[PDB]
Order: sequence, then structure tokens, then C-alpha cells
Amino acid sequence: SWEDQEIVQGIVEPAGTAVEYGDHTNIPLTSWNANFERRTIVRGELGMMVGTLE
Amino acid sequence: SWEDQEIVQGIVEPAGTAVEYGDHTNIPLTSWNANFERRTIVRGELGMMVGTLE
Repeated sequence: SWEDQEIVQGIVEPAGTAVEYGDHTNIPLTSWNANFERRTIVRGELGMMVGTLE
Repeated sequence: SWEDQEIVQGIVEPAGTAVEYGDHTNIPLTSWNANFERRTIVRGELGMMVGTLE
């Protein structure tokens, strides 16, 4: 909006590996991780000056 | 028109580079420059002379 300072984008990485089944074996677990990437806004200005005789 | 001396064509170069915006910063100014390129007209003459016996 030209007054804001940053633009944010997210990223999520899932994780988890399968295991051979067993009745009494421990249950393996899945999970996920989250990261964010930010970009800064740069604003520029330019102007002009005009006289009368000019 | 074969009697004029020059043919003139204009050229305009704008100028001005932006700067980062600031609330209390100096306003940058754009401008322009003008030049006029001239080409000279060249006249050439050729004649003939015929005699009676010739």
C-alpha cells in the first residue's frame, strides 16, 4: 500500500517416515516446521520545478 | 529551395534520477537540454559551349 514496510511469505515443511507394522511396536510420528521470508519495501521520489520565463 | 544555407533538426535530452523518498528531504528536479543539428546545402554547376563550326 506504499506505507507498509514488508511483504511476508510462509513455508511449511512436513516430515515423517513410515515403519513396518508391529502390534506392540512404538507408533512413529509425523511433524512439520514453519519458516517465513520477508521482503522490504523501497519507495522513490522524483519532482520538477517550472518557472514562468522558462 | 536551392538558395537556403542550412537545414536544422532539433534533439531533446531529458535528465533526472529518482532518490529514496523522505518526508523532509529535498525535492529532486528533472530537466531537459536541447540541441540543433545543421546540414549545409551544397550547390554544383555545370555548363557547355558550342561553336558554329564545331
